Amino acid sequence: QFMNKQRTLLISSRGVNYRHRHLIQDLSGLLPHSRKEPKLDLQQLNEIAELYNCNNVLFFEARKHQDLYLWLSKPPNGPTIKFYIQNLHTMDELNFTGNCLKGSRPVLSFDQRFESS
RNA sequence: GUUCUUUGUAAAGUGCCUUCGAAGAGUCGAGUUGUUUGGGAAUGCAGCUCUAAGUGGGUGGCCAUCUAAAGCUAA
Repeated sequence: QFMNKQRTLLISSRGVNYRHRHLIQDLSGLLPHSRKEPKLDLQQLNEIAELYNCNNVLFFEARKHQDLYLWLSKPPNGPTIKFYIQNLHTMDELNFTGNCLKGSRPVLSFDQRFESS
């Protein structure tokens, strides 16, 4: 079979938007190994990881229809990156032209600077 | 203002003490199709398939604030 196996739970908070909903569209369709769930304090998530039996968890917070915090972990052990997003450009813009076949596994470019911390 | 009628163990009020002490469901809410929103898009609504709780629930930053699903009301 395969060495690497993941599944990710997708749940955001209440007070959704088209910035939000556009994002859950993209990211939900981007993770073919992910499970997608209704939206919902801080405890129950790792337990939902027990119910749907999921090894990757993330969460989208909405404060005043502004603050989007992404909580990030792999339950129950995590650890978590609490996160905040700004200047969101989803896939849905006119100047992003793409049409992508579904479910693919990308290739990730990233900088070597990360390891510096 | 004058005058008549006041009635029956008739109401009501205030404080202290003792026993008690109910709070609105096809709703709320969930997914979705529309529709609108300057509110960022269901924000609000309508439809559909599903549909709760009682130291609860809503809304918002451990905390604060309020009590939905019934109703009247002059300037």
